[PDB]
Amino acid sequence: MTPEAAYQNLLEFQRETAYLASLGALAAWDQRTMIPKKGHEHRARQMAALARLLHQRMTDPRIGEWLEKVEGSPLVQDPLSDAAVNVREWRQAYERARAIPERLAVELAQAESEAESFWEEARPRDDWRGFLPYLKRVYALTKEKAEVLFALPPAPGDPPYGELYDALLDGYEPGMRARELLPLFAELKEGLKGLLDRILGSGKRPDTSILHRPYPVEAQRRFALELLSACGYDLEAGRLDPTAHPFEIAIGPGDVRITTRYYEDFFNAGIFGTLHEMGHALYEQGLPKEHWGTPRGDAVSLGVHESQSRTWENLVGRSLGFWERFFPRAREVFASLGDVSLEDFHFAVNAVEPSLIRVEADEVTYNLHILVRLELELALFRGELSPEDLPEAWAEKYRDHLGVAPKDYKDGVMQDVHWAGGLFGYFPTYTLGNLYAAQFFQKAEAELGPLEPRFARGEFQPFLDWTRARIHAEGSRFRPRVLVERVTGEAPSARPFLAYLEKKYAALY
Amino acid sequence: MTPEAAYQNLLEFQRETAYLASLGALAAWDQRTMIPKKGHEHRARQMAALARLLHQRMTDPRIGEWLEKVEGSPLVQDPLSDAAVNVREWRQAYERARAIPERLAVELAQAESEAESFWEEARPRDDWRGFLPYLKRVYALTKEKAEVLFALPPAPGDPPYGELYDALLDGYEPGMRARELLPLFAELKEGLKGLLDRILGSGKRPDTSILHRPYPVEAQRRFALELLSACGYDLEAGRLDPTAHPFEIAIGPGDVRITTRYYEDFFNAGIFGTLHEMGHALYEQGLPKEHWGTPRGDAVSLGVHESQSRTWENLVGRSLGFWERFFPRAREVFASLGDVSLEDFHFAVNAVEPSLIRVEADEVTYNLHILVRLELELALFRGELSPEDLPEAWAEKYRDHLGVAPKDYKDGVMQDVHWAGGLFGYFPTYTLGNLYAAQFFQKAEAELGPLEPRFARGEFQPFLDWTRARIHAEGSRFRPRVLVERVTGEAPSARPFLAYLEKKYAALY
Repeated sequence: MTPEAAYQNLLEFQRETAYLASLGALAAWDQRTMIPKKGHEHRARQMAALARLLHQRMTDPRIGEWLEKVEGSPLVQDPLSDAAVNVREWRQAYERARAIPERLAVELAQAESEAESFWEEARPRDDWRGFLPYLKRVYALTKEKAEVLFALPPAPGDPPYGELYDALLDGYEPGMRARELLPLFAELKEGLKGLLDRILGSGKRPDTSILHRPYPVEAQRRFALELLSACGYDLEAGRLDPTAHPFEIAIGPGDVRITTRYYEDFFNAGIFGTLHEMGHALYEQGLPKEHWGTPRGDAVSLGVHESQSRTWENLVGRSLGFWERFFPRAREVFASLGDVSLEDFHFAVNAVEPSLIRVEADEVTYNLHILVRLELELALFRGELSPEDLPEAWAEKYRDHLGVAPKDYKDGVMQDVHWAGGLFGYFPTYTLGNLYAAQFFQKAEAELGPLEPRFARGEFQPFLDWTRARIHAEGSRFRPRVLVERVTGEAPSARPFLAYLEKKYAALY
Repeated sequence: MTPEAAYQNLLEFQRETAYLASLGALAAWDQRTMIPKKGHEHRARQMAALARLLHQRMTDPRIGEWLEKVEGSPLVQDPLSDAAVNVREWRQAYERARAIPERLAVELAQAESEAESFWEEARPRDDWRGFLPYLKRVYALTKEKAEVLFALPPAPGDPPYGELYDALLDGYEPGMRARELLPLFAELKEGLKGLLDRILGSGKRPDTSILHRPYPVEAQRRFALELLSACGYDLEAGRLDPTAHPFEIAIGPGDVRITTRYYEDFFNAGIFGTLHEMGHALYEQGLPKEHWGTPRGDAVSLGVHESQSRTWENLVGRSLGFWERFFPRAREVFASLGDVSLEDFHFAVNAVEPSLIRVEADEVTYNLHILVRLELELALFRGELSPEDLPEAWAEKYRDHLGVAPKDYKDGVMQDVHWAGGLFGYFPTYTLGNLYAAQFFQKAEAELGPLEPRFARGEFQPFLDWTRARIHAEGSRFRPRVLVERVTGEAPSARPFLAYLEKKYAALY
């Protein structure tokens, strides 16, 4: 067959798999939003049937046959062309999938699912003892998956693996290596320590009490919907619904949904939860629709995805400019803000404090939470730490990095579900998101001029369009590291982030 | 390979397909309820992607190999066994799937998707000239499907096909033929004609104006939810959502959903729409969960399904006892009813009047609407009527059967989406439903004693449990006609229904 014919069959086959996965995405969305209480068991079974189908498709030998027919042909001479990008990414995903033995894939998936299930009820019981076995099983299998992927060559163009852990990192942040991460965190950790010194020793203290007053949930929903359309989220191609844990899911072109958790006596959850998810949504809604279902039209990495969510949640959402625009409106919507000034409110929503729970941590201490997890993970995969000693290491790490230590498993080593889910080499992407968010922003202001005054006028479209043309439109055409460098002109760094934190908090504390 | 092993592989493979198909059900539910405005084009492509996959599974030659091993074996010696039931039905579905060319199924699915889309826009418009081309395509492809299935022997034990049309009827009502339908309709036509006359010459007149007063939609929802739980609908295994066209869909065990459509100025639609879909849902919630994804656990036919919906909407929902029980509540929820008596309200929701719109038709005239469609469909497939001459035939048919005819297309041949969706040989099942409902209800009262008093007390579980044990639990163990006879002891007849109507309206009018 001709290369064009092989490419088309590969294109059709691969998009068919994506359409099929998107039905799973809809089911996943439904499960966290509308599914009836007694429909969970059936849902799990639907997902498992789908998972088996998708796994079969992702390892179908024909993929390799067609690829070989296209690779090396004139269709992909230009590595930047849509065809070469798709073929290159398809080959890598194909190789990664086939590298993992059947039983390994089956065991790992089952272990994660079971660990997650037991964890859901174990954490509230502070039952580490009962949970450990499930965790070790997931860990042992993950280490095995990593050893297999580590013995194999990286993706063409990517740097060699420096250690087995890089094989896991690579899966979530294509091309990232521990030797590149470590120095970024070193810079970040030092800067955050210097800043926390100033803040903790400051006489100024925000009045967070204002954020815990009454905020009618139906009102929060209305306010959220207004901020959503104001920022540029297309409600004709998405929707906002309440859920236990906020998330964003893209079903397909013209259908990207977001959710948030509202608390009647906590303003932040519902509102910033919305802006956070909206950031992910804007990225998905910005991807080239004509390329949906192919690598060219896919988001490039978790780090870049998190840079878009943090950008709108924090760089935009907690900025003074943003609130000069929306604070008066919030004053009209929420009675609890009657005797509150813009200054007090803006200070309160940016309150800093070392705490125990990562998901609730403020901008400044947040990444210290990630550093803890990263160091623990490295020690694990380097054979320096045992799963049995996680609790002790965790408490000591927290005390050392945040100045506060857990008093139980519940709010300590058992707070996140990630490890139960087999998500190792995942946590660092959150930090990468914050660092990239600031780098992109610095470049955006240099080309568009200060954004604050525009936000103050409700002018978010110029900035949004910018992220579309420079980031969203590119899909997975470039490795995340290369994308950051092409847009900002500099390789990833922690400085723009630190510079951003310093300015904003120097003014607050 | 022993016959047991064959049956085991078949069961597992067929249920897997069931699970995958249920993802499509969730997509169809979402498409009519939560989908964003711009997500429709993607959803249609998702449906087509799933269809391609399912077709492959449904025609997998392994199904034939396994079926041959099990047929004639000890596993199916007992015709009423779970195994025999499933094997019999799987062979029939397998032969059907293989008979219909993949290209016809695809083209037909596309012709319907397009015909429906253009329709819902061409109906509000009196555009029949624009819709006709789309209808003719769907019709042409539907006739081809009929011809393919018609050239094949019917399912074993079923009577032979008497004409092309029966091949279509069989798909919705396994075993039903125009042969048995006509005598039922002639009977029905004779009975309805006379009752409508008595009602017209009647000096009693219902105050329908009451139903057109204001009825806050939120109050309507809260009221609907009360009726649902009070009747036995498990809201923890389902949900109620607004939609453009009320329907019900079973996602899986523990997840059966319904929808309705409220009109601020019209009581009936939202309330009786809810009860109607509930009857469908009660059936699904009553099917044997252990046999889900298996013929043995599937609903038997649209007629039996519709008998359940009309049972709760009318037989229960529009009865005197039902309202003696809930009118006081209604009186309390809606101010418009503040000055209304139970007798007047009950008379109102049972008002009879020949009209043009089928879905708005009353108990007595409703089936005449179905008669018109059947005669037309028979004329079309018998080659005695051309789709271009449907408007004229529609008018004539209506005047003769109902005494009133459409003056346009909007409220004429274009009122139902059915023909655009390719639902031919479907309408007759609505009448079987009303007939079966009357027959089922009769046996029920005989064995349970007068139900009016129980309904008056809100005691519906006994009647519901009866339907579960006698109808829902059987799944598709028996052909629909046999199911009716085994439960009621009588063959399908229009007399129990006519007896029901004559007794009810002789009292009202």
